[PDB]
Amino acid sequence: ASVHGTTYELLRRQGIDTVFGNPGFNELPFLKDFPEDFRYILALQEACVVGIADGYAQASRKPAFINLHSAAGTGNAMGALSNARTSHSPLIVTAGQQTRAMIGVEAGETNVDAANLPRPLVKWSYEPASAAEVPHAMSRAIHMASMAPQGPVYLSVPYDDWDKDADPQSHHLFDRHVSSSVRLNDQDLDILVKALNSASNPAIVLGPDVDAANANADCVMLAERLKAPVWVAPSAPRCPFPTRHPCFRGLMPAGIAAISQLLEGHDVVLVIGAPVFRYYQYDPGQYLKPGTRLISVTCDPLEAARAPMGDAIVADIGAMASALANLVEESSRQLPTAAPEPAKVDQDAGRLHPETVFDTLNDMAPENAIYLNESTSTTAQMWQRLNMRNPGSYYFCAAGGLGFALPAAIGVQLAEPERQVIAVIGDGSANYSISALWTAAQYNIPTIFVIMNNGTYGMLRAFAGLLEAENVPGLDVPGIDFRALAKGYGVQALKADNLEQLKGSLQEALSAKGPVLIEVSTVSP
Ligand SMILES: Cc1ncc(C[n+]2csc(CCOP(=O)(O)OP(=O)(O)O)c2C)c(N)n1
Ligand SMILES: [Mg+2]
Repeated sequence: ASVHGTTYELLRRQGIDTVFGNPGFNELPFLKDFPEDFRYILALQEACVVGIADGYAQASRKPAFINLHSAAGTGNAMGALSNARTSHSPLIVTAGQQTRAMIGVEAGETNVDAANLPRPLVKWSYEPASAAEVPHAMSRAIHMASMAPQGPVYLSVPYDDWDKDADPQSHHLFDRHVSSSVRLNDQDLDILVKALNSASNPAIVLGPDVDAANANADCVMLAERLKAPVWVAPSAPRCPFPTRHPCFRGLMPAGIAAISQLLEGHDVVLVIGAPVFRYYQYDPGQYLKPGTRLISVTCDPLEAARAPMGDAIVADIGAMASALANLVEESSRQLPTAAPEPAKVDQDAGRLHPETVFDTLNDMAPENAIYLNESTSTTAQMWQRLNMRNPGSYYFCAAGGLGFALPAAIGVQLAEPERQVIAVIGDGSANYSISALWTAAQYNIPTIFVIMNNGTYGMLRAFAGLLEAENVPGLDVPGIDFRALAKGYGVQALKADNLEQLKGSLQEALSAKGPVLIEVSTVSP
């Protein structure tokens, strides 16, 4: 009968059993009487709350539910919501509002013009006009988050609403099923399949929505049937393909001219689940060389509209990948040759080269490990050196916003308790969401954090070189003791100053029953 009771019934009926949150005054009437079939995951700062929720939703491929405090709690999470937008993460962000009777006077903790604060990062944002409509607004939020293209949504709820009577008609919300598992009509799909079958030198480019859809295995069958090389689209937030499969060609360069040069000679380039393209450095040139046609399958109208070249189909990635994989003819061409083994770099018995750490991780980690990357200057080496053969094995801040991997690795590990999660994070990136470590300690979530400590924002110094930007301040972060910080939050703390210490401490961390942070001294660039 109460809005509180009806809303938790709607959540449980829609598959939700976990609330990620940091509490406040406005949220106490929502969180009180907390149901025994739900669990509450506390984090100490809201960027950490949302990052944990985000990794959990991406790994579990289902929506995550979040409860923050009013404007200041929502505002603390806006960086994390920037990443969630670009990863298409289905996050239901709720926040408590002041009692309806004092919103106009703007009492303390009032979220002023609340629906505008999340924008423009969310796909829907709303504050209900009455308590009895809160379950309906929750239902809208749940489905807006889950419908393709998935993404974060925001709901602001005045705290006096929870005790009020819910609309009796709200029960019709509980079991609603909304599908967007759609694909191109048969006639046009046959034209596309005919164009793929008849390409003499096709190429495939895969983006994060493939891994989100668990379309990986169908994309493998597609690449094998067309005998086609496979790249992952630049600035990759996820891994959509086994990285040691013979077709895999790794991470594309993030420049306009670099990409059209690599494409040159491929007559049909099929892009699935990816923006066209997430360029980074400005590398002006031709978008495509003559003789290359590009076709993009995307779950997101905005991606289809913003591409500067190619044709596009707006459809569900799982349904389209499955349909294409089963319809294309087996080409008589020879399968592409696997990329060469990465080489061992020179390693003396002191500070570690990043290449060495990736090679050791690849040797020792389980074959179904899950990795997260926030070591920004070593991303290329990481993609070359980690054999990720299974789906959901890689996460990287989708919008480039640091502060994702440390909390996200906790959420992934929570969602996949049978797969060892290993977050490789630079010493600069580690600080943005450092307090997330406490959640791993308190809930005994056994994520492994590998801190790559070279004392500087290495990626920025390299980019500065690219931009001929000299005498830039703020690029060095000396004087951080990551073992002490780990201890501060109750997380076991190891160090690795050479290769033998690295091997030993990783093997310890694998066997450890709790979370473990390993501080690795890496070479300064
Ligand atoms: C929230 C946020 N603030 C700042 C940046 C800019 N940024 C991009 S890479 C980087 C350096 C990260 O340093 P570290 O994690 O130590 O790795 P390294 O580059 O040395 O491998 C910074 C500050 C960003 N992307 N996001
Ligand atoms: Mg660094």
